[PDB]
Amino acid sequence: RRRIATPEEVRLPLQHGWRREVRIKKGSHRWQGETWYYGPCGKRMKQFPEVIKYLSRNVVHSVRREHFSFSPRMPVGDFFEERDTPEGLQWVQLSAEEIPSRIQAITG
Amino acid sequence: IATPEEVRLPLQHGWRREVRIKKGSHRWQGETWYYGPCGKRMKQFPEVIKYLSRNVVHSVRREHFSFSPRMPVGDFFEERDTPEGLQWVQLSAEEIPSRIQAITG
DNA sequence: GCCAACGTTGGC
DNA sequence: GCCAACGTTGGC
Repeated sequence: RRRIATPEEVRLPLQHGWRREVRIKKGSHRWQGETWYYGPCGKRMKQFPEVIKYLSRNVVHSVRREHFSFSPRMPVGDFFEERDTPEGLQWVQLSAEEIPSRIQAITG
Repeated sequence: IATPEEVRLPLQHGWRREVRIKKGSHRWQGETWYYGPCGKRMKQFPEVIKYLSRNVVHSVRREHFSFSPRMPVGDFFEERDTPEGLQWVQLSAEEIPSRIQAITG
């Protein structure tokens, strides 16, 4: 077990072909965020053990297990939220200005 | 044909575009992927048509999509074969024109 | 942690 | 229509 990851560490894989997304939607009871990673090959990964397996099956360069966080409250990568309207459910990408209020909204 | 400005329009409405370049049986070739705002990966134009028909009609139309890997919009990746194995790398803005030329042709 | 069985998807 | 590739579930 190690110290908490810094925002600069969580940004590191995004300089080596990875993408990080946070997706916010209304659950059974409340709003909640989930974090996805995309590997450089385009593989979608939704769970930390999946990232561990991927790193083990690929060449070890600068990206390691300590540069990954599945926290939707870490402001790294693209943020999206599922907005319901009479017209229907619509996913919308958040602006840099909007992200802080959403992170606060899903912090207990 | 679509203009770069047209192909950029969905990217202002939560879509993502990627071009992926790899060695085929005979030559280097490119393919285009889109991600919808909901995170759905779409590799074929007819899948985008189906997706648009199933969703609210606003600014984004079929004419805003290009599956041409020669269209310089979105992020570019390339599969390199090395002794350590196949490795995908994201291309820099500097590298992309040379790779588009290499798959034109 | 890994792997078999099985369900789903996408594209020919 | 099929079936390779991908995702899910449950076994030790």
